[PDB]
Order: sequence, then structure tokens, then C-alpha cells
Amino acid sequence: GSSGSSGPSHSLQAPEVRFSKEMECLQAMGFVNYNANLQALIATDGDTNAAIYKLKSSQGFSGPSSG
Repeated sequence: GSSGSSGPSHSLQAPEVRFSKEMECLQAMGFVNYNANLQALIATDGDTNAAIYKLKSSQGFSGPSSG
């Protein structure tokens, strides 16, 4: 809808909004799974590393990449 633009957080704000900067970083990596990342984030209270560690762990159609 509106690219960027976001004021301060008064109280009780969206999750993805809070961990947005992350959701974006995740995507870059390839973690498009939003509904997942989002939850994962909330599960890590805003933590990419963990978020990743968790996501990665999860083995249910995401993106098989090894080497």
C-alpha cells in the first residue's frame, strides 16, 4: 500500500511491523515464508539468528540448500 513511512509505536503495534527490518533481511536470504518468519520472529521476540536457526531446523517445504 504505502512504501515505507512509519511513525513511532504508541502501544500495541503489528508484529511484522516490529520485526519488519528482519522480515526484509530474511527475504533477502530467501526466507520468503512470511507467515512463518513472522511467527518465528515473535517466537524469538525479534531475533534473526534464532529465527533462522529455527526456520532452518523446520523441515517442511521451505528451500533445500546445502553444500
